[PDB]
Amino acid sequence: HIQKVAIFGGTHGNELTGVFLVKHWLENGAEIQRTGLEVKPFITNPRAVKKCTRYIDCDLNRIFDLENLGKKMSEDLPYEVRRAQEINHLFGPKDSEDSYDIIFDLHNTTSNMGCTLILEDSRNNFLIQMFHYIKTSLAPLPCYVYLIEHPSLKYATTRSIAKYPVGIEVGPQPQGVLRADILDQMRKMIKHALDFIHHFNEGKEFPPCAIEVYKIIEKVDCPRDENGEIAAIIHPNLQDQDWKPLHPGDPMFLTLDGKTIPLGGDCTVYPVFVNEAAYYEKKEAFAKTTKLTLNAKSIRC
Amino acid sequence: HIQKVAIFGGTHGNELTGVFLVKHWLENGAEIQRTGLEVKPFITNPRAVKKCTRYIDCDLNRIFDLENLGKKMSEDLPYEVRRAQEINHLFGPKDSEDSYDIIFDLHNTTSNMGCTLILEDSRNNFLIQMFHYIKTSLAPLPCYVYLIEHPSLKYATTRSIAKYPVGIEVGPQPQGVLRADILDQMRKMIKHALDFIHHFNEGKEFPPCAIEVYKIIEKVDCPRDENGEIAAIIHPNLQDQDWKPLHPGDPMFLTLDGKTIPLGGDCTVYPVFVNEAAYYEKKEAFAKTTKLTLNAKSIRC
Ligand SMILES: CP(=O)(O)N[C@@H](CC(=O)O)C(=O)O
Ligand SMILES: CP(=O)(O)N[C@@H](CC(=O)O)C(=O)O
Ligand SMILES: [Zn+2]
Ligand SMILES: [Zn+2]
Repeated sequence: HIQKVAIFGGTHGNELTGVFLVKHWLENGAEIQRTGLEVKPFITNPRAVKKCTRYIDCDLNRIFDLENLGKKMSEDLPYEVRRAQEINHLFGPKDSEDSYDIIFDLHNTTSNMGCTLILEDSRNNFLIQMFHYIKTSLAPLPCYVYLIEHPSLKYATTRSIAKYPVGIEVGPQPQGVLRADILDQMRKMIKHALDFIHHFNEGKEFPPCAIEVYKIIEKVDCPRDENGEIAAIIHPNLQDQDWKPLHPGDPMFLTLDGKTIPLGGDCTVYPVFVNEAAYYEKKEAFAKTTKLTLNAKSIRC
Repeated sequence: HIQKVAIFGGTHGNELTGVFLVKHWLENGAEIQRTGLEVKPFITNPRAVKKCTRYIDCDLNRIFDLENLGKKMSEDLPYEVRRAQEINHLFGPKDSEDSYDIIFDLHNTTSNMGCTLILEDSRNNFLIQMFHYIKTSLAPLPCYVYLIEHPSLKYATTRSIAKYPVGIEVGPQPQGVLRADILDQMRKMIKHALDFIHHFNEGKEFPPCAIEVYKIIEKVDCPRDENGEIAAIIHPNLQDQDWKPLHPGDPMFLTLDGKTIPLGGDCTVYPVFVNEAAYYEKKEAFAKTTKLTLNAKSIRC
């Protein structure tokens, strides 16, 4: 019932856990094969990987949409646009029924997020169930679900080609660096994800379940100069405390002088992607989330 | 007696602690001024800083030597070569008596080295004394001295222009990221360094002293493919254990299949710059050092 599965690595070329795993699995997929399940590992941005850079012309993971995927194939096209098409053709088309069933996009963050799963749809019982299985399997190792469903802030990811897109994000890891513990953590996330798909194709019935997710609400920039240069930094107490609750009282930023700037607003939030290297460019110091619980109905077949 | 002092930041454009401190100090040097001491903060690689990249055409901190500094000023010269000259003219010439007395070059590492001082000369009583002062001042906060003196492996640093070159290195920090705790640690290293120069120019007498240093002996690459691609990774037990002793028995690398590769050789070593992002390009997984004690004679002004 689920037949076509891919694992993407190297969507960003300087996030090496995915690149390294995939390169190995292309030479020996044993670890990712399951009986009755054919899984294809793939390097999405081979050129950014070669320059150990994040992208060449633009962020690949933001352009899998109509505006871009419908463009006439040319050679004056940004590399990543030319490439998003090549990928849509191989694992899609997006929104077609010939699309791959499931795509896992592998990712790293400099933030201290631990094992993270990214959910694009708050009503996909199938994914919710997958995520619950992985969570439960990993325990007591924590695992967190970032829900990026938003009327305007949902971006068009590489993995959104599939009917079931899955983001796998593990941190903290500096860009351009290959840590062993981070690699082990990612592997295990995948083992349990594939294990769940097998169990499902073997007709196992899953009761209802609830999981905690963190829902995007707003992205915060750091204080800036009169000239638009960085004017404070992530307060020591906020640094590395991804996922933990931050109340309106508490410290957010720190100047050199160094006055503390506190949260404000009227409600507790849960920060994610705190001090992510790649978001300095995007003017995002961190993202605010509300914690909530989602339910899945049972599923089978 | 010491008059001309500089602080370099942004030698590598993606190491932001230095860039940030310097940019601020150019607008208000109060923190780095001392009575009778005029100290100049400077951005060494302004262009790499703008691209938040490490270098543009080549590593700036390896070319302050005759081969490069004697090249005819042209415009077909790598940016960094063109720039090393501009810098030699402003704070040197290297090997002249008009050179600045002291240059501090600020740096960041993805390795877990904490506060680090880099010594280019094992006989410079003046530096040894400085370093001893900083070490003892910082305590119990650790501080380590990396001695790069070698017949062939001493590289020609930006700071080597001065009579007294000083490398200030603080980790771990991902590239392109501004951590607050790392910034505090660097500031304090500088406060105590300037404090020591003041004390010296005020005629304070310093008795003899001993300090421990870690001396470069050999740089190690990671195991490679038949095609020269990375084949193992820093073993979990070696990761993050910069400075601590590694015996010939102990694990060094780890393959994807779980196979451990151990140290070998015949003597204990002390690894430094373990899993430094910037040394993937240079084929250096980490550097082996022998621990040594150095002595300074007393000094006065
Ligand atoms: C810090 P990252 O590059 O792993 N973040 C992705 C988020 C994702 O994978 O959905 C992005 O910027 O598009
Ligand atoms: C990790 P880094 O690039 O700050 N290390 C310096 C070391 C130094 O300052 O001597 C270098 O590669 O030249
Ligand atoms: Zn990413
Ligand atoms: Zn550096």
